Amino acid sequence: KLHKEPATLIKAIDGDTVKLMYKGQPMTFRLLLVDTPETKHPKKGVEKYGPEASAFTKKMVENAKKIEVEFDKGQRTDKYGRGLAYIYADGKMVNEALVRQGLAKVAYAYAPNNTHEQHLRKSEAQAKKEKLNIWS
Repeated sequence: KLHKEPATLIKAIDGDTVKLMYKGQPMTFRLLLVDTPETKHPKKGVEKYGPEASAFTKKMVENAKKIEVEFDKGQRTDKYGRGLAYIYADGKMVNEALVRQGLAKVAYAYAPNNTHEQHLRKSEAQAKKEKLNIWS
């Protein structure tokens, strides 16, 4: 079973990346299962809807009174040392909120880190049907 743990916002970095205080140590978190247009993309820099996605994530975590991180079942850090998790702001999953708004696509999932994949894909299908942002 997945478990939610408390954390404290330090700084929102990009639409798919936020730095948090987790267990007394500052750490960069990469949002599991979602790909957002980037503003700090290593090859393109700023893509379309990139500023929109970053703003959405930033506002969501900054306005939250309780932030929680939920690791999946596989590895918990990627090769760059970023934690891999589902992030919740006052009980709402940021990863899902971005996909539901058409500000993120569901990324290629790798078991065992794919527990909420079907949930996310369902929100993505709804965002496509509504032709929101990325899907218009």
